[PDB]
Amino acid sequence: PFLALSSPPRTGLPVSPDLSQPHSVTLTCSAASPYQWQWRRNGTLLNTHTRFSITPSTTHSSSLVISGLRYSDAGDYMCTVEYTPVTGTIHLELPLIVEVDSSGLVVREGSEVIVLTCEVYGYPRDSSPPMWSSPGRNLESGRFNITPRYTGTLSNGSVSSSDKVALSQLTIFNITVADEGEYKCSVDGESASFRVDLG
Ligand SMILES: *[C@@H]1O[C@H](CO[C@@H]2O[C@@H](C)[C@@H](O)[C@@H](O)[C@@H]2O)[C@@H](O[C@@H]2O[C@H](CO)[C@@H](O[C@@H]3O[C@H](CO[C@H]4O[C@H](CO)[C@@H](O)[C@H](O)[C@@H]4O)[C@@H](O)[C@H](O[C@H]4O[C@H](CO)[C@@H](O)[C@H](O)[C@@H]4O)[C@@H]3O)[C@H](O)[C@H]2NC(C)=O)[C@H](O)[C@H]1NC(C)=O
Ligand SMILES: *[C@@H]1O[C@H](CO)[C@@H](O)[C@H](O)[C@H]1NC(C)=O
Repeated sequence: PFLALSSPPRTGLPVSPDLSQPHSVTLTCSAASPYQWQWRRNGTLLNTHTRFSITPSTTHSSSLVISGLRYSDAGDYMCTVEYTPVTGTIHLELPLIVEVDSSGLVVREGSEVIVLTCEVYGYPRDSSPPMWSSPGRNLESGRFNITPRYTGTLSNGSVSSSDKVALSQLTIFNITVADEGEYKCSVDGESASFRVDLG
């Protein structure tokens, strides 16, 4: 009887865990019909892990659960079924997403200010500190204040989209039309922007 896989679908597209619950991911491979399963990461056999747990079904399907997900866990995870063996490949990629949020116009001691917060979620890498930039604009001027937000090491874990971590804050003082434009925060090789517009 020919052995085939009904899941996961045959694809080379990247696969990412849902960032609302990014601490764990379950990868399941199932046979088309009613087995022994082997799991590999880049062709290397995965018991000894304690964050990679493999559980068979009550044998037509096998599931690999990765707990304590961190950015370094990204790789090609393959499930091989046998009674020619059939192998399915999951290209598990772990994104880092930057988000720049604005407080809007805020009055501080009679002066209007705007506070932009650089937030991240997903799987931080701790490879590049947050950096603020703005085209045609010197952010080292007196009208701007940059306040880093010192957080714990995030590269060993994950950050849920429901609980975003603020990394830095840029405050613009005495808002005028000349302050309009894009403000970008770049973290860990990723970036996000917010456009200040008084219109
Ligand atoms: C096992 O093999 C894995 C695959 O290896 C690749 O394929 C083989 C055939 C070889 O050619 C090998 O050289 C290839 O790398 C391998 O996993 C791969 O690791 C690389 C490097 O870590 C990953 O590249 C990075 O991926 C992340 C994640 O992308 C997602 O998130 C971003 C947003 O954050 C989205 O935009 C994407 O669409 C994805 O949703 C990227 O963020 C990252 O980009 C940043 O870094 C690069 C390089 O520094 C910069 O140029 C960019 O501008 C960004 O700053 C990289 O693209 C690759 O995704 C990953 N492939 C997988 C998991 O399939 C793994 O390392 C090998 N070893 C082990 C032990 O697993
Ligand atoms: C904003 O305007 C107030 C009032 O004129 C002034 O006291 C304050 O120093 C100004 N802020 C900056 C950053 O120049």
